[PDB]
Amino acid sequence: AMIEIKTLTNNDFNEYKRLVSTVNEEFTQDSHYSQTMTDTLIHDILNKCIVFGCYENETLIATAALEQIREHKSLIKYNFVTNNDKSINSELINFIINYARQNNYESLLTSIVSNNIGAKVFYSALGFDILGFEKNAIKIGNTYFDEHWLFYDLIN
Repeated sequence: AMIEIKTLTNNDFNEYKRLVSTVNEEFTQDSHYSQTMTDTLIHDILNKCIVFGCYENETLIATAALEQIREHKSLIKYNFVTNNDKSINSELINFIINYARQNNYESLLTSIVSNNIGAKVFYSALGFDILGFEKNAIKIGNTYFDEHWLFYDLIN
């Protein structure tokens, strides 16, 4: 597949919202329970949070956001990928690792629902290591999930 990775802005709202509502499942969350992307939320991330989109020709096929928590930490969030395609997502997360290294970030963290071994193996293969395990780390609708936290060492 032939993809361009673009920075998304407010002007991509329509397309972003179409992708995330159509994909529905976030790559690190559950196949049935994934957090919903409200209009306010979408606006807020597109308007420190940088959002990336993978395009094939005219079509937005995948996205992830790098959110800086303000000292600072950076988290990968809102990763929706058509068909959970790991070739596409590996190109996207490898890009995020380089973007972060270039902008002098210290680390990248990601959270994965605890029985999502597909996503954990995918991230391990990209060089992320286990940080830990948090109980009730995320609430999706009215349903809590435990999560693994992983990190990528950008210092070394």
